Amino acid sequence: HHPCCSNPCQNRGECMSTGFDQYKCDCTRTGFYGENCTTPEFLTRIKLLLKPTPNTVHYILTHFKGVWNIVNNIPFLRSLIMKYVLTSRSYLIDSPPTYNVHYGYKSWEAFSNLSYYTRALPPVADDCPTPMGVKGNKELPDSKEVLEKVLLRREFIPDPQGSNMMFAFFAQHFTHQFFKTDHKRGPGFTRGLGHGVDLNHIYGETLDRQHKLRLFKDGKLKYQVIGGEVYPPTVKDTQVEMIYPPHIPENLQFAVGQEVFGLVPGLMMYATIWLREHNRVCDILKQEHPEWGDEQLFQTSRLILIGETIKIVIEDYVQHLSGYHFKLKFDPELLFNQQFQYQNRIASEFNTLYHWHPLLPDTFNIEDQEYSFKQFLYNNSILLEHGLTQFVESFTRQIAGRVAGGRNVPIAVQAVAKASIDQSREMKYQSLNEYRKRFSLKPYTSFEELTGEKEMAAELKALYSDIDVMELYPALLVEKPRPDAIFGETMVELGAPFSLKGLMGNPICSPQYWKPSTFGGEVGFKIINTASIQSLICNNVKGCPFTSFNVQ
Amino acid sequence: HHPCCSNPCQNRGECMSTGFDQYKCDCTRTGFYGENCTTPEFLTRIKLLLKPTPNTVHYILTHFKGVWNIVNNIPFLRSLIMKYVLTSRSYLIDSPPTYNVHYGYKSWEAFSNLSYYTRALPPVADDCPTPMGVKGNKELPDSKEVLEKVLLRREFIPDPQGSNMMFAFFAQHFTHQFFKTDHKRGPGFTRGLGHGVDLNHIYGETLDRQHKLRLFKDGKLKYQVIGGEVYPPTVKDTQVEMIYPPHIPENLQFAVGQEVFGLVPGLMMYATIWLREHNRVCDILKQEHPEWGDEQLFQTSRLILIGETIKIVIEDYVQHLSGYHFKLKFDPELLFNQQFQYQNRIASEFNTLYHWHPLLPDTFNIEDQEYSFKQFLYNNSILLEHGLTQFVESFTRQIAGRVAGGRNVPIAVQAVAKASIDQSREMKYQSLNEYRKRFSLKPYTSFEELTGEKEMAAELKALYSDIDVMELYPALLVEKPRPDAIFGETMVELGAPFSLKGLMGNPICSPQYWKPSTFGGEVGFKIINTASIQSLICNNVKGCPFTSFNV
Ligand code: COH
Ligand code: COH
Ligand SMILES: *[C@@H]1O[C@H](CO)[C@@H](O[C@@H]2O[C@H](CO)[C@@H](O[C@H]3O[C@H](CO)[C@@H](O)[C@H](O)[C@@H]3O)[C@H](O)[C@H]2NC(C)=O)[C@H](O)[C@H]1NC(C)=O
Ligand SMILES: *[C@@H]1O[C@H](CO)[C@@H](O[C@@H]2O[C@H](CO)[C@@H](O)[C@H](O)[C@H]2NC(C)=O)[C@H](O)[C@H]1NC(C)=O
Ligand SMILES: *[C@@H]1O[C@H](CO)[C@@H](O[C@@H]2O[C@H](CO)[C@@H](O)[C@H](O)[C@H]2NC(C)=O)[C@H](O)[C@H]1NC(C)=O
Ligand SMILES: *[C@@H]1O[C@H](CO)[C@@H](O[C@@H]2O[C@H](CO)[C@@H](O)[C@H](O)[C@H]2NC(C)=O)[C@H](O)[C@H]1NC(C)=O
Ligand SMILES: CCCCC/C=C\C/C=C\C/C=C\C/C=C\CCCC(=O)O
Ligand SMILES: CCCCC/C=C\C/C=C\C/C=C\C/C=C\CCCC(=O)O
Ligand SMILES: CCCCCCCCO[C@@H]1O[C@H](CO)[C@@H](O)[C@H](O)[C@H]1O
Ligand SMILES: CCCCCCCCO[C@@H]1O[C@H](CO)[C@@H](O)[C@H](O)[C@H]1O
Ligand SMILES: *[C@@H]1O[C@H](CO)[C@@H](O)[C@H](O)[C@H]1NC(C)=O
Ligand SMILES: *[C@@H]1O[C@H](CO)[C@@H](O)[C@H](O)[C@H]1NC(C)=O
Repeated sequence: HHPCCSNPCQNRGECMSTGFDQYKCDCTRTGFYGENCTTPEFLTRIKLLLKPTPNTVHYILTHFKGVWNIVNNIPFLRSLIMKYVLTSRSYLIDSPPTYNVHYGYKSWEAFSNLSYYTRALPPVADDCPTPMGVKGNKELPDSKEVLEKVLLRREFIPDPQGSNMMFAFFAQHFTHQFFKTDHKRGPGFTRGLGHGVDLNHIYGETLDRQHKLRLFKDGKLKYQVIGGEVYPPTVKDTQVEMIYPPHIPENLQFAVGQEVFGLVPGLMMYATIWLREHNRVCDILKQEHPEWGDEQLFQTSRLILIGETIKIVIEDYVQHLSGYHFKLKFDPELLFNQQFQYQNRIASEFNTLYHWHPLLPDTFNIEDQEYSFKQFLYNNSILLEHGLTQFVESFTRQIAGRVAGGRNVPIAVQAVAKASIDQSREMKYQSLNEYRKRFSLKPYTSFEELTGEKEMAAELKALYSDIDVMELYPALLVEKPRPDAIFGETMVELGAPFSLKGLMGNPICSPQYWKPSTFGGEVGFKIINTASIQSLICNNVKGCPFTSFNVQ
Repeated sequence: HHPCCSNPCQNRGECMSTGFDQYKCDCTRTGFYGENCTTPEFLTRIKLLLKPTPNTVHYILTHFKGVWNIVNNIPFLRSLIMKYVLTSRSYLIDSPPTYNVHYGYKSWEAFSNLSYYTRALPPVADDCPTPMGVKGNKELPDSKEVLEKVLLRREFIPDPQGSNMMFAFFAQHFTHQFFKTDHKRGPGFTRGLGHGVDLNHIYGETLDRQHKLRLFKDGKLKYQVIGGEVYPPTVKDTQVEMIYPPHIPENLQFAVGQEVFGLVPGLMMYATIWLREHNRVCDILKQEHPEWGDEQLFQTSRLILIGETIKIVIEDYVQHLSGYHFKLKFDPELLFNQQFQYQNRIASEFNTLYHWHPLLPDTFNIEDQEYSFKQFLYNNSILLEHGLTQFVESFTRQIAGRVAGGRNVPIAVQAVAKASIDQSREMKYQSLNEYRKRFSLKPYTSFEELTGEKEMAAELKALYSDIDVMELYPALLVEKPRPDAIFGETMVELGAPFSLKGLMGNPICSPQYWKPSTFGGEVGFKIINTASIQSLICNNVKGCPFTSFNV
């Protein structure tokens, strides 16, 4: 078997076989040396002694509200702290990207082929004696057993951070522009070739789909008006392919950028909101530029909405998730004197960690109604019946589920949760502890340390035998949460660097793009730099209902 | 018409229409302000006070041979100077890229669509009163007249830098991996979706083609043996599509990564050499790694060859072009403490400026023969008859033409030269002087200043009227060359930033790739770092004939 199977090289050293039974570690720029890159250099030793843990930093950021109130209201300090936040999480992602499901060594095929998700850790070699390399049993535990024992919801566990359904559906809508698994090829392949925030879930992945969705007047997207309300156009009107069961009425077959968004009214709510936002921005730009044609109006509005998206994601969405008292800031300028690569490749593991199915409630409560999963799926008539105003009001008030802490995956989606485990295995993912080390975290030394409790930890000990072969996906959903938090440490520490790269790596954040003229002038630039989840709803939903990512 | 037609915004300021009859300039980060971004900020004044011109910097680098000999022998000083060379040429290229032939404004379509060549300057708007904007006549001079008066060769003008046929064919072979115009779509579109040094001209652009070219044993590429000599396989053997005239016999239809390389025997020479290089590196890696399979051997060899290519291009090719006494260095580590984007998009203007057809001789002289263009083209039996060793020996001694200085485009390729002008106009290229300012060069104030002589200048004045509507491409071929040099100022100052971006922008130059393990360990890494035009030939050509890009 491959001599690197045991993952002998530490501290980001790279393993290479040098014969049938021998390996060499490449310790270049790791700050360590010796056979396994475990002997620290002098400066590294001092740097390690001075580095606070993620849990300590989290503590500081979630306490001393008095201090953060001063910091937030002093622009120079806020920018300084945000610059720290951005740069500290930056160095953790390979960019240009390296490994993928088929390549555990760097290659031009892995670099150049955009159809792959990239990989933060190489796959376990095909000939390793155990699924995780050399540790553990010949087989991993039955995925159904892991699922039922420690993942499935017994009783609904609410998010103590107060995340609502506006948040849950934003997460699903937003991420599905870049997590678009090519099931025809396999779980390691993506259909989102833009690899980030390109708003293809609104505009379509291909030029052909985009043009079918456009009005070709005033830069606008096609639409219909049902009972005086603007909705996306239909499949029949556009010839835009969507996924719908055969029994869905023609006018309820809405066509949008992402083919799967007819799946739930929660996604269609946001699809409709963003469609309206695009056309509203078109109106503004037409007023500013009566001399512009349809093509420039369309393209400029798209860039503006990309900006709006990144703004909202950082300052509202991530802000909410973080629980920080410090106010995070979207400001591309903070990186202009820093070293940063304006590019991104979506990581398979980023997709995996983002399977936040515990967010889902047992029922979807709109107005006076409480809809089951069966009633809610593929049912746009619910959206039209209640209207967007009621949707916002109800979703803002409805609590979402806790993601970490265990046993909160709704039974309705048990198959999807099982698929996350099975596909992790197909893609030959390394263990939880290997991923912890890859992101500068201390490996867990017991199952009890992972969960912070006794019962689930005992089930996992009996299932897996060794903490060193515990798997990433199930660990993220059973991990002990931060105090009164939605997530454990591992979720935040892997998630945040991937998120940063996807957000700040966008071309619009680069110096040659981050200029008023890029966005049709100061008016267009202002739309971006003042966007909020509240202004989004206020501008595009009748009655301007209050909204938030938290129930409060 | 478009209010930006006159290109009012100076110093990298962006023009935007604000109503039918009005514009506004965006002066963000240009170091200037005011309506047209022409009022310098204080620090900019001090910068513009100290900054030497490209001409004086060239002088310094091409004189004081004694001082440079000392400098070249102190690694720290050599590193420091090479770092300056790299970083000064950096800020000039938009990366991530911006404009293209269809987009005079930034758009997601322009950013995300890799089928386009990008544009260093946006196209002139479709409704502008004159081809260049507002200046000059309603029509540009007949391109046939421009070609005949100032471009076409009378007497052959040899390159005073002593560039040879090894250099001319290397230039053609190397650049045709990233200049691959998609004629089906138009001159502003490319088939080279990797946009740089990916060696698709050896391995194929698509995975299907690569797989047809590969042996699937020992990481190797398919080949044939003719008279004990290794050549590329046939179209018949591989099912790899190539461009050949119908009369070319099956045995002479060589299959290589780039579809057009069978059309010129000098291109097939390098295709053969590099194919041999790949299989040689496979042999070396296989004895370093007896445990490795075909796939890893192949992929690692490709990466090594990409590194060899960049090494040779900087240290032999650009070195020769530059005429510098300073020894240029390929060292990715020089940028590790610098702000630099490891990405590239091929610019249409880079393609345009690389149309060095004055380089081509009147005849191709191999051994005792002198082949006309008609005899040379599509004729790979010449390669087989003479052999690679003779090709190298002959091409090493045969001198190429001077590119700048005017009147040196061989008659045989007059239609291609005319196409370069016509396609520049089709793509709505801005003027020579607009491009000069874009690259921090002073505009030319007269045709005489451009050419450094009287006769061609007078012809161009009669054809164009105003120096400010002179076109970029013909200007590069008629421009006053540097003293005893192959090129003038505009060629170098536009060419060098596009070049170093394509070379250093490659992912293998990034910190996570630039490590011995990426290349199979220290042996594979050393192959890259010791590669030269001479070693390429010596390792792969019977007899190890002597070679270089000069003489
Ligand atoms: C962000 C949290 C989140 C939520 C709230 C959510 C809500 C729901 C939901 C109820 C509204 C249902 C019925 C499903 C059902 C599915 N989910 Co999500 N999912 C979520 C995160 C994800 C992610 C991330 C993926 C991977 C997408 C991919 O790779 O295509 C996913 C994959 C899936 C897939 C298979 C991928 C595909 O074919 O596109 C199904 C089916 N699911 N999910
Ligand atoms: C770098 C120097 C160089 C040399 C030595 C060279 C040598 C030769 C040569 C003799 C061996 C012949 C017969 C040709 C003939 C041609 N060249 Co060049 N070419 C060169 C640089 C280029 C470049 C660059 C292009 C554009 C390639 C593209 O865009 O596909 C080109 C394009 C062409 C075309 C396509 C026509 C068009 O409209 O662009 C023809 C035909 N030619 N060339
Ligand atoms: C990016 O990587 C993908 C995975 O390798 C690749 O898809 C694969 O493409 C190859 C070659 O095009 C297909 O193999 C085919 O080749 C011959 C036909 O003569 C047969 O042996 C096979 O049956 C098959 O038809 C693979 O099927 C395919 N693999 C998949 C879909 O998983 C993409 O082509 C790569 N993309 C780019 C741009 O290179
Ligand atoms: C580098 O790692 C290797 C293999 O992981 C180490 O070898 C192990 O050493 C430990 C001692 O703590 C033993 O428990 C194992 O039996 C060894 N495993 C194998 C397969 O050799 C090696 O000692 C490490 N090298 C250094 C210099 O620390
Ligand atoms: C900015 O540039 C514009 C256009 O080049 C200048 O306006 C022109 O100036 C010339 C000479 O002064 C006039 O003859 C034209 O009538 C103007 N053309 C126009 C307005 O389209 C303008 O002077 C420059 N502005 C500044 C502040 O220097
Ligand atoms: C990049 O741009 C080109 C030019 O617009 C696109 O090619 C066009 O695609 C449309 C719609 O599918 C076709 O009707 C035309 O035949 C194409 N025009 C051509 C060939 O010039 C191309 O699809 C774009 N690439 C991507 C990935 O969207
Ligand atoms: C570095 C960029 C912003 C800094 C973020 C700082 C702290 C983040 C705090 C909590 C984030 C929690 C989980 C992250 C998981 C996915 C990221 C979601 C955002 C996205 O889908 O993109
Ligand atoms: C497209 C990516 C590939 C990069 C292209 C590589 C080489 C092109 C070579 C030369 C371009 C034309 C003129 C500049 C040449 C010599 C001047 C010295 C350059 C320097 O002192 O720096
Ligand atoms: C409720 C959703 C399906 C559950 C599948 C039952 C599998 C048995 O799982 C058991 O569940 C018990 C109750 O939570 C736990 O106390 C045990 O530790 C666990 O083994
Ligand atoms: C020795 C020829 C040098 C060219 C000097 C400029 C005059 C060119 O004259 C033109 O030359 C073309 C190519 O020969 C011909 O196709 C044209 O018919 C001819 O008019
Ligand atoms: C869809 O929603 C409507 C109300 O809008 C409801 O009457 C119906 O039961 C739902 N359809 C299904 C199949 O559950
Ligand atoms: C091709 O070259 C050979 C010399 O090897 C010569 O005999 C033949 O005439 C050439 N063919 C053409 C069409 O010029």
